Amino acid sequence: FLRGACIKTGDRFRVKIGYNQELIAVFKSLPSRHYDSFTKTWDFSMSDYRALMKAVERLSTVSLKPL
Repeated sequence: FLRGACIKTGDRFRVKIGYNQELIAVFKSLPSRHYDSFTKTWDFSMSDYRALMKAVERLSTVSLKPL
């Protein structure tokens, strides 16, 4: 099951799938974190990449494709 949201962009719209509680907790632990409230997307410095991937490997409810 997935919960997501439609995001209006002019006369088009995007469909964005939401995060979960665990993941957001990881996100807020990272010093370079940025949330885009328009796109509903989190981004980070590459300086936080290894830390993110390391925290997520410990979460049984999240799996992320490495860049």
